[PDB]
Amino acid sequence: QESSGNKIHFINVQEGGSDAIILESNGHFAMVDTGEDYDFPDGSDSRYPWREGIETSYKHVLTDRVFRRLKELSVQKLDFILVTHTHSDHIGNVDELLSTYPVDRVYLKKYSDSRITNSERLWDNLYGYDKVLQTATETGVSVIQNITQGDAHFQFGDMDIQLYNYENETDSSGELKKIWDDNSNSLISVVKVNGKKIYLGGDLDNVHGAEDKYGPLIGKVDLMKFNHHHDTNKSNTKDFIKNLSPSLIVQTSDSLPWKNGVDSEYVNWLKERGIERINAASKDYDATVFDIRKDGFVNISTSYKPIPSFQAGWHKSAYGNWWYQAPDSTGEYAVGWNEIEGEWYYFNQTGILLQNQWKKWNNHWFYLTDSGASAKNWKKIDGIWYYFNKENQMEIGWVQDKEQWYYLDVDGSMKTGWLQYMGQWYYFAPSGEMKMGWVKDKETWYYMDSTGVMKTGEIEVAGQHYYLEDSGAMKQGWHKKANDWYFYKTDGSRAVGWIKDKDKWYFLKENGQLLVNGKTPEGYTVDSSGAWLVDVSIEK
Ligand SMILES: C[N+](C)(C)CCOP(=O)(O)O
Ligand SMILES: [Ca+2]
Ligand SMILES: [Ca+2]
Ligand SMILES: [Zn+2]
Ligand SMILES: [Zn+2]
Repeated sequence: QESSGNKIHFINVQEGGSDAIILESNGHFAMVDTGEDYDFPDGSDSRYPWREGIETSYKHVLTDRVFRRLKELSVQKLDFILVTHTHSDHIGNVDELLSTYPVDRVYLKKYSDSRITNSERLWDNLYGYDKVLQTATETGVSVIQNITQGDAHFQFGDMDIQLYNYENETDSSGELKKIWDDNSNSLISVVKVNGKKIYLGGDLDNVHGAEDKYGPLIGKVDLMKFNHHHDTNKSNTKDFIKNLSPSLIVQTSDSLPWKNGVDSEYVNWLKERGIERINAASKDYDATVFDIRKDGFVNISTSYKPIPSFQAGWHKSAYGNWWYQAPDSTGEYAVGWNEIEGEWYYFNQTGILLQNQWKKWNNHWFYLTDSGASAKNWKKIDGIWYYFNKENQMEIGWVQDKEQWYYLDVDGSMKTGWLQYMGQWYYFAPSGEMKMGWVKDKETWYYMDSTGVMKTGEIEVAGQHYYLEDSGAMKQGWHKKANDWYFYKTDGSRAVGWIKDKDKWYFLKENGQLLVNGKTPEGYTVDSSGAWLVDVSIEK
C-alpha cells in the first residue's frame, strides 16, 4: 500500500561490541536491546559488589548515540523495549530510556545471579536487571517476564514479530535452570516485513544447545545479526548459519569474526557462501541503517546527520565541578577510573570528577587530591602521613621505600615509636623509618639488629661489650653475671681496669670481671665488694 517506511538502525559502536537496535515501522518505534550505559555499580551497595570486568570505559558507552538517534528520529514514544539478556552492553540504557520516553511494555526474561554457574560471569548483570524492573514500575510500565505463546507473536507497525527462546526454563523446585553465562538465555526476535526476514538473537550461543535447537525452527532469513558480536567459538556455529542462510550478516562490533585472534578460516567460509558481512562501527554516524524494501535492503546510513564535533579536554560545569571528554572519544564523557596525561582520576557514574576526598574501590582506599589526581607515594592528609603504592592503593603493614622500612597501621596511618609485630619489638623514628643499631627512646638506650629487631642480653659492637636487660634497656652500673660482677659505664660499655664509683675505687680485670678479696697489679688490696682499702699499705 503506502506506509511511511520500514527501517532498522543498528547503533554503531566506537569499538568493542554492544547491541542497541531501533525498529522503525510506519511512524512506530521500538528497541531490541539498548546498548552500554555510563552507569555501573561501584561496590558501595552489597547487592551489587564490584567484580572484575564491569564496563567503565567511555569507548564502550552507547548512551550518547542511542539518545541522539531517537531525538534525530523525533521519537515520541517506544511501543516496546525488548531486552535479550542482562549484560550491561544490551540492558544498559533501559532505565534511562524508561525515564525519558513513554514505553508501552518491556520484554524481560527472568534473571538471578544464582542461575549462572560461573562466579566470574556475574559482573553487573543484576544491577542492570533490577534497574529495569525498578524503573519500569516507577514510570508505570508493564514488564512482561512470563512470555506466553500468544505474547510471542505480535504486530509492530507493518512488522510481524516472532519470538524464540522466550520461556523461563525452571527445575522441579520452580527455580531457574542453570547456565554458564546469560548469553545462552538470549531472547530471539525474528522480524518480517515487505517479504524480508531479519534475525535478531542478542548474544545467543550454543553452550546449552540453543543454536542446534532454534536454527531449524527459525529457518531461512535474509539479514542475520551475528550472535554475540564477533565470537565463533560458541556462537554462529556452521549449522546455525546454514539453517538461516542469510544474504547479509551485520556484526554489532568493530571486530572481524574472532576466536583467539581473527578467525580467518571462518571469514573465508562466509565468503565462499556469498554472504555479505558488515561491521556496525563508526566514528561518524550513530547507526548502520537499512531501508527494508521489497526489492532488498538499502544501506541508508549516511542519509542521517553525522555525529557532531566536540571540544576535547576538561570542562567546568555551571556548578563548579569537572568533567572530561577524551580526544579519542566521539564526545562520550569519562566515568570511573581514567588515566589522563600521567595521572589517575576517578569520575562518578554521571561523569563528575571527585576531588579532595577518600574513595574506597575494589577493597582498597584511594585519596583524590585537590586536582582530582589520585595520591601516589607519601601523602599527608588531615594531619597524618599515609603511603600509597604504585597503583595508588593506601598501604597497610610493612612497606619498603628508598632503602628504608616503614609500617602503616590498620587505618593506613604511619607508625612511629614502639611496635610489637610478630612477637618481636621494633622502633620507628618520628619521620617513620625503622631504626637499626643504637636508638634512644626517652632516656634509655636500646640496640636493634640489622633487621630492626630489638635485642636483649649481652652484645658486642665495635670491640666493646654491653648488657641489655630483658626489656631491651642498656644497663648502666653494676651487674652480676653468674659469680662475677661487671661494671657498665655511662656509655654502656663494659669497664676494664680502675673505675671510680660512689667515691670508692674498683678494679676490673682484663675480661671485665671485678677483682674481689685480693691484690691489684700494683699491690693494693680490695675488699669483698671489690672496693679498694685505702688505709691498707701498698704491698708487692
Ligand atoms: C558484561 N560484560 C560486558 C562485562 C561482559 C561481556 O558481555 P558479552 O557482550 O561478551 O556477552
Ligand atoms: Ca554500564
Ligand atoms: Ca542504566
Ligand atoms: Zn554483548
Ligand atoms: Zn552477552
